[PDB]
Amino acid sequence: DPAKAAFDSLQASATEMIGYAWAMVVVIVGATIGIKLFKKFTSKAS
Amino acid sequence: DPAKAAFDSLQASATEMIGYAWAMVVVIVGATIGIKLFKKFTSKAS
Amino acid sequence: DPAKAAFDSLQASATEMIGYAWAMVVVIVGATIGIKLFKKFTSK
Amino acid sequence: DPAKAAFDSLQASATEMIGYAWAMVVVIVGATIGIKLFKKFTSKAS
Amino acid sequence: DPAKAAFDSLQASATEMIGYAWAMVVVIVGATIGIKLFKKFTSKAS
Amino acid sequence: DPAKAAFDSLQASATEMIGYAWAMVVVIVGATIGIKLFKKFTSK
Amino acid sequence: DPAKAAFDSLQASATEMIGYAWAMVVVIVGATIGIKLFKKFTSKAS
Amino acid sequence: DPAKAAFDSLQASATEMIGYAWAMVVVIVGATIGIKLFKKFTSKAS
Amino acid sequence: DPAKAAFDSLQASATEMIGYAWAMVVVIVGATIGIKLFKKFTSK
Amino acid sequence: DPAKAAFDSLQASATEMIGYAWAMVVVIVGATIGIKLFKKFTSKAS
Amino acid sequence: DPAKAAFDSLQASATEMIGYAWAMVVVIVGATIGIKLFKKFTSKAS
Amino acid sequence: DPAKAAFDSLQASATEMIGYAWAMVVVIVGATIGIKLFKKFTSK
Amino acid sequence: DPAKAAFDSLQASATEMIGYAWAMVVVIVGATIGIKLFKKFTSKAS
Amino acid sequence: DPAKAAFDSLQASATEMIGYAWAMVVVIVGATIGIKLFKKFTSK
Amino acid sequence: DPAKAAFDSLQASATEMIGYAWAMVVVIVGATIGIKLFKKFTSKAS
Repeated sequence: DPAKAAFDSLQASATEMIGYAWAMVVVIVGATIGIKLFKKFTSKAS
Repeated sequence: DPAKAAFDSLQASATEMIGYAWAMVVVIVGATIGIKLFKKFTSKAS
Repeated sequence: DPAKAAFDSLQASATEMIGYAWAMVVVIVGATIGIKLFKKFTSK
Repeated sequence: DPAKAAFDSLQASATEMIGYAWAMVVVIVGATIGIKLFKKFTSKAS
Repeated sequence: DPAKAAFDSLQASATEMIGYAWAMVVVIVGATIGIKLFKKFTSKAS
Repeated sequence: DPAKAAFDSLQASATEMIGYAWAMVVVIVGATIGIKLFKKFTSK
Repeated sequence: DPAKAAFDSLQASATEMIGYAWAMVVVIVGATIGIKLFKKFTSKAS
Repeated sequence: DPAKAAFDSLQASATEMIGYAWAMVVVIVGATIGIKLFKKFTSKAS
Repeated sequence: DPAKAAFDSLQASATEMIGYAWAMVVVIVGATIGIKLFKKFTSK
Repeated sequence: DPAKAAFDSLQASATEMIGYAWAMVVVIVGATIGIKLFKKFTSKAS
Repeated sequence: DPAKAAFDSLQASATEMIGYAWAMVVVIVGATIGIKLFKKFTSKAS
Repeated sequence: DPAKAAFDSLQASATEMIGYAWAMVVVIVGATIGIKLFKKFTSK
Repeated sequence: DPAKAAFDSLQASATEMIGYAWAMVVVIVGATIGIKLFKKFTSKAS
Repeated sequence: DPAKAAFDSLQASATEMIGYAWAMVVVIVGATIGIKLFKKFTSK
Repeated sequence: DPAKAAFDSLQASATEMIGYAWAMVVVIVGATIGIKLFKKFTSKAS
């Protein structure tokens, strides 16, 4: 079944890409939450 | 009937391919709706 | 049903995330109420 | 009428999917409203 | 006229199919505009 | 008219939802006005 | 002119649909403005 | 020239159709930009 | 120009709507200024 | 060059449309800024 | 070579057309990014 | 470069608009600071 | 390899366009940040 | 992996930008806290 | 086998082209996600 092998390869590659993607989100989401909290607390203090 | 035999083989093959395709959809849609929900909830709870 | 299986997975995942969120909100709301008390005690 | 049976099957499947979908919305909308009210009341109190 | 007969049959068949198609549209559009209105009103009243 | 039937259904559904909403807003506005009174009575 | 009659029919149908649509907007826009004003006045009062 | 005659007829027919099409555009675009402006101004004045 | 005719219609319609809006804003702004005065007269 | 004349005509028409469009923007943008300033000043006064 | 001659003519013609097309792009893109910037800055300065 | 010419035009246009905007903001900020002073002088 | 030269040309052109684009962003982003800070400080002062 | 190389470049770039941002926020927050102190010292 | 030889050449050529194409993607996607992140972070830190 030429098809089975090919479909299998594509799924493998896709899984790898999702891995790299999860990494990037954490870096950006981290930064954004960081900046927000600093600004919020500072304003409440004075 | 040389045609019955042929038509049956092609349907069998098609069914196999739809199986492989459903698998790939659940990997990709999973990822997409996992990045979306992360981005939403983090912001709403911070 | 190849769809039932998928829909069930995504609900499971969602439930897990709401749990982590209910945690984060209690840490941040704590802080905010704590800045607001101390400032009050200090300024008439 | 080959067509009638086929159209009927597709509608059946569609109805089922809408069912699964309504379930998911309730879980997410519940959470979102919950977090909002907590934050609102807390701020008004002090 | 062997052609009149044929053209009439194909129009009849077409009319039947548009009936089945209108049905499916009202099920799907219903669902979509029911999820949208839920999401809007809940947020505006909370 | 296969469209008239459909448009009528969606209006009916909308009317039902606005009813449920007018309920929820009176429960929440009640709470908010009740926190604001008690805090006032307490702090000059 | 087969075309003229057909173009005429399509415009007629379109006009009818716009009518049904204007009705729906009024019901939703009414509700939204209603909820907004109630919330605004209540907050200003106390 | 049997061709001049033919080409002239087809251009005449085309011109007629563009007339009917311009009419339909002004009915539909009208409606769309009437629902948009209603939704905008009502919200901005309330 | 089948476009000039159309563009003119849409401007006419827009002008009408701005008129209705300038009305609604004076009714709502009135109310808001009226709640703010009465509350003041009542609380130091 | 049949093409040159045709390209020229299309540009001419396009320029005219941009003219009509600039007019409409001024009417709408005027209104929006107007309503905003009235609301802002009123709130600051009392 | 009767073919060299022909291929050369068609390239010449193509070059002419890309000139007319670049012109049209600068008129339309100009307008679009002029309406966008107007709408942005006016709102941010009012 | 048929693109260089175009990009240059759009930057020129943008610069002109920022100029008109820096004007409008000084007229509006003036007004806002002027309402806030007068109200203060009037109410303890 | 006719292809290699062609792919190379396209990349060269693309790089140039990105250059022109970075310039425009700086002019607009500069302005926007400027207007924001002025408004913010003024409000905090009085 | 022609994708690994690309994903790595974009993360590197992102890290650089977050650095520049943490700078800008400390300059602006400084200013805001400095306007709020001086105004207070001046008005009861 | 005169066909083996031919099929092998065409695969070789294809592989070369996918190399050139991957290169172009990393230049363009780079630029796009560099303009986006600039616009986001500047606004959130000002």
